[PDB]
Amino acid sequence: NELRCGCPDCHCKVDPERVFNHDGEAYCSQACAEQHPNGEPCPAPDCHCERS
Ligand SMILES: [Zn+2]
Ligand SMILES: [Zn+2]
Ligand SMILES: [Zn+2]
Repeated sequence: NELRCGCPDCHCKVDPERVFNHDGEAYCSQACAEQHPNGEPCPAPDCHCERS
């Protein structure tokens, strides 16, 4: 009943209509969804994820 980012390290604003689905989980952006492949940051407020 709550739509949040899949990244367990980052609390990002997820768009209910533009949500990136991955592994059955919801993501704010492709960045967190793809586990950040080549250093792609997410549109998070202050952001946290810098790993992987
Ligand atoms: Zn995110
Ligand atoms: Zn992330
Ligand atoms: Zn982030």
